[PDB]
Amino acid sequence: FVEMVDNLRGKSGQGYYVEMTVGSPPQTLNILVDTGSSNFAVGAAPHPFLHRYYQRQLSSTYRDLRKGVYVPYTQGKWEGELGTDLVSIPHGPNVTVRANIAAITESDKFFINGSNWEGILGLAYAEIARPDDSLEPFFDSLVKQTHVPNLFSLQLCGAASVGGSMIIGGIDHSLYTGSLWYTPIRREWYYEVIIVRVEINGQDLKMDCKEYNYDKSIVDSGTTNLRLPKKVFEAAVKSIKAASSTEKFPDGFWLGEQLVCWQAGTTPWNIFPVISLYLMGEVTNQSFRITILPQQYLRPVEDVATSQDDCYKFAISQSSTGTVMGAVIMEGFYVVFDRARKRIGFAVSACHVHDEFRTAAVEGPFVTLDMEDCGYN
Ligand SMILES: Nc1ncccc1NCc1cccc(-c2ccc3cc[nH]c3c2)c1
Repeated sequence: FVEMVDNLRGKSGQGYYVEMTVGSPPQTLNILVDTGSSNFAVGAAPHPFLHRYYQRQLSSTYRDLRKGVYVPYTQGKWEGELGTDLVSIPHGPNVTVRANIAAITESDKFFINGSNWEGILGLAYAEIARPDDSLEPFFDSLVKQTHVPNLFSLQLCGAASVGGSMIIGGIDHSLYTGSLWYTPIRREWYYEVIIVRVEINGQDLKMDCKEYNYDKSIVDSGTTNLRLPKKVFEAAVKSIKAASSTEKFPDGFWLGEQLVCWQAGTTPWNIFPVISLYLMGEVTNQSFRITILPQQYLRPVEDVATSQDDCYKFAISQSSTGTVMGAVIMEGFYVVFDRARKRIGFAVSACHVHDEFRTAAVEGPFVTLDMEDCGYN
């Protein structure tokens, strides 16, 4: 799958995108890769932030579905017109499929001024598709119409410009070290998993594990942060804060309201502890654990126009909707979305940022009892 290695690009904090073509003749677009949504939606009018947009009028193969979509979210939205057309991935499998496309005709706070992408590829399942679950997501159409195996894998690197690989239809062993360990996909809507234990340097919050997954935990390449429920977030930073004394810095920093700054290269990684999540394993009472470094959750902030220093944002935050294993998590690992077997694979990424000290790890088996009690119902 060397064809596909390095087929993702991005800017720090602006997500990862892949090149796609739509219509006949093919229109090239850059498309955000999003495992936390299930719509394929592309800019189709000259919004000023956009380099490119889908021009349905230039496509023999376009077909109007004569139905609209309206996708609200916090302080923004997009809406568009549904049709279908022929879609392909130049640096992906050598196939063309007819997929649903939401032609985005209006949006607020969706596209990013200065970004190099023009749409979004929702890689999650039908259940959370808009307007409803009869709108077949792209990957379901791909698997259904070709001989591409029902899985994909992501290696998100990054360290302005980020980069990565999306392997469609398989796994590439050059992208990771050691062994893949798999957690079950609890239900096919989001890529929902179950966290059964969290340790913040070697010490668990010793809280009810039902709290780590209230009301969801998910794997989501379209979120930057590790995002933890309040109740867990509280305990979480309470522990990282106390871990990171002999260090010294504010109160709003931890609430992601104010960035922290050191002088070029003076960042003390090591007063911050590693963070380990234990995921339900494939076998009864068996777990495994993934361990991320401060460099994963302390991410460089790009355009600090009022500074020329070494400034980071704390990449953890609270949620009403559950745990979100965003890019902070994913960038330390090769992640296999093994849809065929309803499970997600984690291995140490061949491209993650380590040092000669500590390193992102994937380790098991551990013995963990009553893991199924950690799921919220
Ligand atoms: N992945 C995801 N998680 C939670 C809510 C929505 C969601 N995806 C749909 C969505 C909606 C609005 C904005 C974005 C989005 C815009 C820009 C960027 C840059 C990096 N990631 C994003 C996500 C995604």
